[PDB]
Formats: sequence, structure tokens, C-alpha cells
Amino acid sequence: MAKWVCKICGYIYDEDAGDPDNGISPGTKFEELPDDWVCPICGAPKSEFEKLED
Ligand SMILES: [Fe+3]
Repeated sequence: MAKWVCKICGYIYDEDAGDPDNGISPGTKFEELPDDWVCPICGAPKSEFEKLED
């Protein structure tokens, strides 16, 4: 699945990993993260992530 970078801190949201510590099962696409999900490292909103693809 895809990977997304937090433009602020460099955390990688890896769709294959999800974010289970913060309520997100492995396999959850970035689009499906709740609107108020934030970077677990720096707190940046979803707007600050960039999909790692051309
Ligand atoms: Fe971040």
C-alpha cells in the first residue's frame, strides 16, 4: 500500500502499518484516516502529509 510523509517532521504514515496506538488498524488508507487524525510524532494535521509517489 502507499506511504505518506509528514512534511513537518518526517514521520512516515505507512498504510500497511496503520497507527494502532492511535486507533488505526494496519491497512487503513490515508484517505480513510479520520479528518482529525494527526501525525503521532508532531501533531500535524492531515493537510501536512504528502503521498510518496510521482
Ligand atoms: Fe509529523
